[PDB]
Amino acid sequence: MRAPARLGIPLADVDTPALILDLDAFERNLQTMADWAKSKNVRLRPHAKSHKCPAIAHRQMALGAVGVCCQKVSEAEVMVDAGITNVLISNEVVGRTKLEALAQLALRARMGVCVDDIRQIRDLSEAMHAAGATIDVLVEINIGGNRCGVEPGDPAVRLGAAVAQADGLRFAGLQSYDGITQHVRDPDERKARAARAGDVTAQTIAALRDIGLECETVGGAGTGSFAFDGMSGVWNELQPGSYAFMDADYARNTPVPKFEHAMFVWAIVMSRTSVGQAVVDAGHKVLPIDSGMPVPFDRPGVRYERPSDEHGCLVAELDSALPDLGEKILIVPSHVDPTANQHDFFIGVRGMAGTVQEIWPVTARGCVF
Amino acid sequence: APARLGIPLADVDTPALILDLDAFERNLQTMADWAKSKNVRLRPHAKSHKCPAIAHRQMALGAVGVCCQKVSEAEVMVDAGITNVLISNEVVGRTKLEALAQLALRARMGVCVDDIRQIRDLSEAMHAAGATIDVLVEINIGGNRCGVEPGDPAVRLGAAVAQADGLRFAGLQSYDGITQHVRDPDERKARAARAGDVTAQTIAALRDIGLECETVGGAGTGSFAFDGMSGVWNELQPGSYAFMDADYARNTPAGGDVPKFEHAMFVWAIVMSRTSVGQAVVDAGHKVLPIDSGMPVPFDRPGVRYERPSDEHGCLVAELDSALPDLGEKILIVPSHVDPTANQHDFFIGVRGMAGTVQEIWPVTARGCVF
Repeated sequence: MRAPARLGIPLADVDTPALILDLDAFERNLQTMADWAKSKNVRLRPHAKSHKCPAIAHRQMALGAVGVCCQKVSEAEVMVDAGITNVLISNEVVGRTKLEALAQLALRARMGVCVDDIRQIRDLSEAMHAAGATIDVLVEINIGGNRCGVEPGDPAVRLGAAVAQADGLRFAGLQSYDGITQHVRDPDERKARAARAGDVTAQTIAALRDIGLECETVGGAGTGSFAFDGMSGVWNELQPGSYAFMDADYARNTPVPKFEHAMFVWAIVMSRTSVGQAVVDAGHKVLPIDSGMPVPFDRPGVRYERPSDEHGCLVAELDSALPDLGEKILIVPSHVDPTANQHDFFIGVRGMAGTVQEIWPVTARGCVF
Repeated sequence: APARLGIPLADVDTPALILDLDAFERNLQTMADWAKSKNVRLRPHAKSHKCPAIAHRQMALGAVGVCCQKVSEAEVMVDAGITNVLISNEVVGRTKLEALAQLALRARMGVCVDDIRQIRDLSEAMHAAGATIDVLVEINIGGNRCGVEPGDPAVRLGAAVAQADGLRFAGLQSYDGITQHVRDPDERKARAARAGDVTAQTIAALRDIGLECETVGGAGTGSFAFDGMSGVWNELQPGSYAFMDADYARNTPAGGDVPKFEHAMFVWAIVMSRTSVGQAVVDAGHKVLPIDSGMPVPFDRPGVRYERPSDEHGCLVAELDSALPDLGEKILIVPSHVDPTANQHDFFIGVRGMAGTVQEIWPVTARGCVF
């Protein structure tokens, strides 16, 4: 898979569409976050689902992250293979081969996984037993996401018991994350919903303490809740992922530290037929639209709309705001995570307040198993 | 790759991209037979699968070539030996045109233009490499994306192509993506007839300056029967027809003169959380089932919907718990949209006897080809 850049060339010669990382903004975002974590004596475990890029995992580990999160065994394999020593699979795993593969991972790095069912505890036990390996296990409670996780309270307690009492499974604490909280616009709404999850998570921590189980890790938090979760004295290992790059969806939140746009799709105008519209070579195959529309970076009046597989329409009231034929433009993605998954490389660029100084493979793209 | 030849579907890893080889072959045969029956050429779109193996079966049933949206897609199809390839799109950027020039030397290539500048730069690149390319002039018929206005502006670009070196004027690209998912079939055919008329006027006004259209390219899975029988289009470009998705399943079907296609493409997913009653969570989220076109639909399993996807999770919901599959059971999901779905997987898992065991594993070799 050939990259659309070489070290040293300016931005203007990077082929399109590419995934651009403003290395200056990116490193300030990483620094901003790592400092704030330490300043509240909570651990940092950045989500690698955001970027699927070992280079960036390494950059996060250099600023004192305890490890990274992954969603799937194959992501964790890739991160381990690149010398990431501490990986939490912030998710449940079900399937004979996935668990067998997960054991083999436990032998070669400090692995974590989550469980929300006794059935998973059982199957995770035997697999680590057969391979003679041990894995830290979180119990995942459903605090409002209504995705995975057992009801908070007694149901989490019993699973916590089953994890301590089962072979190869060291009970390591709770996973407690609500995707819905992360993008609540008003920050009193966002704090209040975070505070309520905190109370529910505190009750489960307390009910486990009553049967002689401490929580080494109270895991969770996203880019929208980490500040309240970090401050609650309930969570101690924050898992934000979007914070390093930012997207248009997070831009809509009202704000605790602030993050800079550091991830962009770089697109050429390839049709300019009428006034009031320019079409770029970046459509929803490189700018997924699960979270509304991407936004042209620092170019007011100009919106991106009506994308196809391989086209985006730039539209504005003022003809010269839109780029002409042959001109390239930076586009803010609508959602960091699915956008990283649509590119084989991050093109790291310095000077953008620009020249290519890094080419990092998105090695984890395709690790869905 | 999540499978091996000989294993049953049950043992395939999740989430996987399953091709029902039986329904797929029926879809290819139906479309191939129909284009022959209406005396039009078929140039199936490869943007839909990015899978050279599928392109070969299309060529094998008498396709004149394939369509690609990007030069790097075209490059992949040529290296696998599909040697007649139209870029149903404009191309801008010296680097892309130089690579296109090098493709032209080794295959019957085509590209579209809507601007004198693309004509300028494409001639120069084709000249420099000593190659030739067939060029379609693209007209906006309702898409409101690329292409110039019908009639005179097309005529002008036609004239420029003839004049320019390495550029053979090959005719018109006339396609509207909105037309394909107009739900009412009478509404759909009327939209395609209005596009027929304005495309016919552009053909006649090009005839008045000594320019014939060898190709009148266009049509999708929604419009190909109307466009094909119009006597205006002669090279249909459907792509989704071989696979099918939930978006096309929502189209109210037209009469017996328009052929039907079966679901042949699915996402194979395991329930990896079954915590509550009336919900099961699978390991196929929107990173393997894109939702640009709306919600994927669990295959032939009524009362069960797929909703509220994250990255790596989908929620199956039912009002009757027993209808849902249980923890560790695997399920087939029809994608909402063929094209971006294919782009989220590295392999098609061909599976025979689903009406099943694995017989083919076809790499999605054009994934990544965006340049």
